[PDB]
Amino acid sequence: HLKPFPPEFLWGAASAAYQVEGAWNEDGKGLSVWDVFAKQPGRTFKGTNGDVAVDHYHRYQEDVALMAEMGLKAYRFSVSWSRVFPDGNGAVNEKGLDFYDRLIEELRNHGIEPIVTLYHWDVPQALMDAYGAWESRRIIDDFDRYAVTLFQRFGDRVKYWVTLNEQNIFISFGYRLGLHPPGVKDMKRMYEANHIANLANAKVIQSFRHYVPDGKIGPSFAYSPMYPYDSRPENVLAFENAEEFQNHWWMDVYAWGMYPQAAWNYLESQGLEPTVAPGDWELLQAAKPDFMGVNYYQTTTVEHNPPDGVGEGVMNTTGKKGTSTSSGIPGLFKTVRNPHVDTTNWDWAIDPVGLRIGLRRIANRYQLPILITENGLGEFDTLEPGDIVNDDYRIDYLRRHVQEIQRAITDGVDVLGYCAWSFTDLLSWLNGYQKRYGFVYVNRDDESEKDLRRIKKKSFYWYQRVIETNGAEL
Amino acid sequence: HLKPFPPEFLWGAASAAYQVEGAWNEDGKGLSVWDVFAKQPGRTFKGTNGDVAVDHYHRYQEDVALMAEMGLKAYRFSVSWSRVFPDGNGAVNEKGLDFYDRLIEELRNHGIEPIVTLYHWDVPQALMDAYGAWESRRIIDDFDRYAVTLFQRFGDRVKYWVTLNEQNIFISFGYRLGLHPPGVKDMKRMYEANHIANLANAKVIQSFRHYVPDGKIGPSFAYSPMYPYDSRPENVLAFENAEEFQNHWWMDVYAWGMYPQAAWNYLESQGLEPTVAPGDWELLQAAKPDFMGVNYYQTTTVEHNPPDGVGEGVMNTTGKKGTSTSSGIPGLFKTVRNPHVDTTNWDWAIDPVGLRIGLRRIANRYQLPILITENGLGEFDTLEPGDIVNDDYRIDYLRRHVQEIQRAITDGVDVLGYCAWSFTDLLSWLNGYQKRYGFVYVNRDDESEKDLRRIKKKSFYWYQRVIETNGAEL
Ligand SMILES: O=P(O)(O)OC[C@H]1O[C@@H](O)[C@H](O)[C@@H](O)[C@@H]1O
Ligand SMILES: O=P(O)(O)OC[C@H]1O[C@@H](O)[C@H](O)[C@@H](O)[C@@H]1O
Repeated sequence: HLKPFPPEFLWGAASAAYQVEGAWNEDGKGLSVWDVFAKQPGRTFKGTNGDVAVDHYHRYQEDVALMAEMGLKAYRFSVSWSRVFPDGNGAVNEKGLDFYDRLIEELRNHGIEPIVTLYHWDVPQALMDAYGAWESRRIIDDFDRYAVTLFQRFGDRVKYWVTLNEQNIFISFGYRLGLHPPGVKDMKRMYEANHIANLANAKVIQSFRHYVPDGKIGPSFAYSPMYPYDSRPENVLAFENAEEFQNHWWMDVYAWGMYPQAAWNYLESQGLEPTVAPGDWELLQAAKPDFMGVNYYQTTTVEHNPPDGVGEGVMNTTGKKGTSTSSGIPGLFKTVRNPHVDTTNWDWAIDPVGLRIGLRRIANRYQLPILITENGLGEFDTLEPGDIVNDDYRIDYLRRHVQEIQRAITDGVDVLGYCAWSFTDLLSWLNGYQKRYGFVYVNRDDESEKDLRRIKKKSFYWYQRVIETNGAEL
Repeated sequence: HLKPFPPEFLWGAASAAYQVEGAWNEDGKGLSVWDVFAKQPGRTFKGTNGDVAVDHYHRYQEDVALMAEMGLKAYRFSVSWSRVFPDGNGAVNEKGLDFYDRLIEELRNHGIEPIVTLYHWDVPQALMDAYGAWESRRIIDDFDRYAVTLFQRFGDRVKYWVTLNEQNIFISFGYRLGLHPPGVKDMKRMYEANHIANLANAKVIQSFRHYVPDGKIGPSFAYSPMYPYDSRPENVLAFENAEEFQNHWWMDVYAWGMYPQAAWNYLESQGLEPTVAPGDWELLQAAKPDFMGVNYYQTTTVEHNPPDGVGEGVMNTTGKKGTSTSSGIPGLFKTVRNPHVDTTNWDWAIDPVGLRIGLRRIANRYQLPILITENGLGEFDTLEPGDIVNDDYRIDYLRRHVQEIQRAITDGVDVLGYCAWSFTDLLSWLNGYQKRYGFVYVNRDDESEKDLRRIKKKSFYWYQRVIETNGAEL
C-alpha cells in the first residue's frame, strides 16, 4: 500500500542557461567558457552551439505560459554567471539581473515555484583567462560575490536554491576526460579544482544562511548508484570502491565535510590528492545543506578490474546501441553491462528501481531530504501531421521513475520534489538537438534552425495529468 | 605494497565464560540464565551444558602458560556476572571478583594484555526471575552497577573493554528464534529488549568515561556483511534492505545513537517498533565508543523475497553440509547460497575477502577504529596417536583472513587487533563439543570429560610464528 505524494510536492521541470537561453552576446552578456569552447571545430556535433539555442531568452513568456498550462508546481533553471558579471568579478550588469527578475516575476504571476541553480558549467571565460577559473582559490570569493548578488536580489522571492549542478560532471569532463572546458586530461589538476569547487560550494551555503535565512539550499549531484555484477567477493569489493570513489567522494563532502578515507589514501599513494590549507576542513564541515540535489538517469554495474586493466572506455556518441566499452580504474573497478536492465540507444541504462535504491542510499547514509533536480529520457521525436509528437517511450520512462519515487517515499525517504528534464527541447552540450528531452517539442534540428516553434508532445499531457492528480494517476 | 601490522597491534585469542569456565556452582557463583536453559530437555545437543565446560576456572594457570608460550599479545575473556553478583543486583561475591583478579594478574605477569568483555549472554537468573532481565529498564541500572564494579576493581590494569558481545545474536536468538534464553518467539518483545540493551550499552559507556578515563571501550557486533546475488535491481534492493535491517539497525545506534529510518518505518507499520522514553535519544547519542568490535565469520548473500515468501529457515547444527535453507523477511529479502565461495560442513561461508569488505564498510560509514574480537573456523579435529592434531584447514582459514586484514589496513582501516576464536576448545552453546575452534585441543567429547588435557594443535605453532614476525610471515 503506497503513501501518496505529500500535498506540496514540487512537481517540476528543469533547464540550463547555456542549453536554452541563446542571446549569447545581447544586453551586455560576457563570454562564457562554453561560448568559446563550443565554437572550436570538432568539439560539438555538427558545430552546434548556444548562440541561439532555443532562444528562451526572447521567448520565455511563451515558455512560462506553457508551464502554467501544464500546471507546473516548480521550474528549475540556471542563472548565467556571464550575464550578471560579464567579467566574472567586475561590475554588475543590470540588464542581466533584469532578465532573471522578469523571468521570476513571470513564474510567480502564474503560481510556479522558481528553483534557482547558481552554476551550470558556464563560468565566464574572463575568469579562466585571469586565473584558470576553478583551479584558483580566487574563484571562491568571486563565486560568493556572484551568489550573494543573486541572494540579495531574489532571496525574498526564491525559496529553493541549488549551488553547483553536477560538480562531478564538469570537473571530471573538464579536467580528466577533456570533453568540457577547459579540455584538460590531468587528474592532479582535476582533484585540485574539485577541492576548490567544494570550498566554493561551502562558502556560498554559509552566505545563504546569512542572506536568505528562511530559504533552502543544496548542491546537486549527478548520481549513478553502483551495483556489483554478482556476489563474487572481488566484485562486491569493486562495488565498494566504485561507490566510494564515484559517489561518496562528492556526497560525503557535501553532507559531512570530509572525504572518504580509502579513496583519499589511494589518491595520496598516486600524488593526486588535493592541496589543503588551514581552515578548509572547518569551512567544509560548517556548511550543511537543507537537501541533497539528485540528477539521476541510470545505475552502473561494476566488476573486478586488475592492475593491468581498463582505464578510459569508449563513450557512445552516435546512438548505435552497443558501441560503448567498459571504463574503469585499474586495480579498483571497471564498468560492465548490466544484463538485467534495458538500455537506450546511447547505452544508458533504463533502471527506475535504481532511483529508489539511490534515494534509499542517500537517506540511509546522510538522513537528508532529497530534491530530484533532473530525470528524463533522451530520444528522437518525429513531428507527425497535425502537430502530434507521440513520445510514448518518454511517458513510459517517466512513469516508471515516478512510480519508484512513490515507493521510496513509502519506505520513508523525504523527497521534496521532482524536476523532469527537460521542459522544452534544448541544446545538448556535445550532441546537438536530435536527442530530445522535452515535454515541449522545439521546431529545429542540427542543420535547419527553422522557426523554433513550440509544440506540445503527448508526454506534456501525460504529465499535466500527473500534476493534476498529485501523482495518483500515472 | 602492503602496510605492516602496526607495532602495538593486539594479536589475540578469545573465549567466553559460560563456554570455558565450568565451576558453575562453586565459590558462591549464582545461577545464570544459561545454567538453567541448558538443563532443560531438548535445548542443547546431547544435553551438553557448562557445568564443567573445559574447567578453565580451575585450570587458568595452565591455560595462561600456554598463551605465554604462544606469545599472545592479548587475551579476550568475558566476566561471568553471576560469579560477581550471585542474585544479579544484591551484595558482591568477593570470591567471584577474586577469580578474575587472579586471572588478570596471571595475564599481566606474563605480559599479556587483558581485554574484558562485560556481557557474553549470561545474565543472572535472578534478574530474569525478578523482572525479565533484558525486557525491563530495571536492567540498565543493574548492568551499570555491575560494570562500574568491574571498572573500579580492574580499571587500573585493563585498558581495553567490550560491553555487549553480539547483542544482535543474544537478543534475536533469545526473543525472535527462541533458541537462547528466555526462549521467546515474539518480534515485538525482541525489539523492546533490543532497545533496552542499547540504553544499557550507552549507560555503561558513559560510566566508563568517568571511572576509566584512559581506557578504550566498544560493543562487539556479530557482523555478517550482506551481498546482493547479482545486478538485478530487485536483488540490489534486497541487499539495501538486508544490510540496513540486519546490520545498520545495530551499528548505527552504536556509532550514531540513531536507528535507520526505513527499517524503523517498516517496523512501525507492523506495530513492532520499540517504546521510546524521554531522554532515550539523548543518552544513546552521547555514548560514542572508542572502537567498533567485530565478530566476523562469514558473509551473507540475498535476493528478492516476495511478500508471501520465505521467513524462518532451517539451521545446520549437525555438521552435514547442504542442510541449511533460506531465511528472510517476507517482502524485504531472503538469503541464498553464494555460488562463488566454499562453505564449512555447518554451511558457514568461507569468505576472507568479505572481512576486508566488512572492515571497509565500517570505516567508510562510521570512521571508527575496529577491534576484531572474534574470527575462527569450527571443524571436527582428529587426535592422532602421540597427541598430534593437524588442523591445516584451520591454519588455511585464519591465514587468508589475516591476509585480508592487512589489505584493509593498507586501504586505510584502523584495525587495533585480532582475536582468534578460540584459544582452547570450548563448549558450543547448542552444538556441543565436537565443532572445535581452539588453537589448543581439549581432550573431552560430548559424553565424557576424560582428563580435559590440553594439546597444542598445528595451528598453535602457526599462530605463534605469526605473532613472532608481527604478521610478516603467514
Ligand atoms: O548528451 P545528452 O543525452 O543530450 O544528455 C545531456 C544531459 O545530461 C545531463 O548530464 C546534464 O545535466 C544535462 O545538462 C544534459 O541535457
Ligand atoms: O559455530 P558455533 O558452535 O555455533 O559457535 C559460534 C561462535 O561464534 C559466535 O557466534 C559466538 O560469539 C561464540 O560464543 C560462538 O562460540
